[PDB]
Amino acid sequence: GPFDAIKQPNRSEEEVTQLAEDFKDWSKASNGWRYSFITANEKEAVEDFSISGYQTANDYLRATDTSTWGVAGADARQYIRTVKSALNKLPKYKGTAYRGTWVKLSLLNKLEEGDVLVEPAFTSTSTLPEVAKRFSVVHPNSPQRLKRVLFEVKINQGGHTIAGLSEYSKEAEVLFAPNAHFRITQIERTSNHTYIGVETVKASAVKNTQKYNLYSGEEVEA
Ligand SMILES: O=C(O)Cc1n[nH]c(=O)c2ccccc12
Repeated sequence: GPFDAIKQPNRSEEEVTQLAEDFKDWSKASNGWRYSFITANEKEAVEDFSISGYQTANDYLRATDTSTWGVAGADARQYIRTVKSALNKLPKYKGTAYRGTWVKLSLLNKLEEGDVLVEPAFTSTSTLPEVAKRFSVVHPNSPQRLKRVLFEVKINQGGHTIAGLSEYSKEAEVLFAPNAHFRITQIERTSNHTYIGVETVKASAVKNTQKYNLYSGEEVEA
């Protein structure tokens, strides 16, 4: 049953909450020597990323022209740099994670196994499909048709757990720095939903395939 971990009914609140707490505990217990260099500003930035910080950071990273942001752009650049610095001091996660989002139908209709998807913003994922699906429920106004997409992400690089610092949100969250690349390993289009299996890949390792910007739908040059 491909993607049944996503499709199937959700586990109970008790189980999902316990799994998220275990993941937070594991994250803290996995802090390494690099964590001893984390700063107060980095902790403040990561701790509030999931509730509000990601909204501004990801808009800046998706902006067509950042000179239009004025003074807020300087703040956004500082925040992005701080979160990226913090991430490299936090434990890696490898294994499977999940991401719910909305993607342009016009891009989805082009996608094949082996294509590479590039996320210009930070990429937020959860180890829990229940949490990922929560971000597939509504979208803001769009003149282009958007479709619900549930990603099953095989992570072998790039992902770091922020769950140890996210005291105020128990989402079992694994975060990627901006511009993360994901190679499609399987696609299913069924009952108006789209399920995509992807594997993390290093940008410099991507060769002789087609890259697409996941947000804009535009081709990304080799
Ligand atoms: O990028 C976003 O809009 C947030 C987000 N989207 N999708 C997810 O699956 C997810 C999981 C955990 C924490 C944030 C998220």
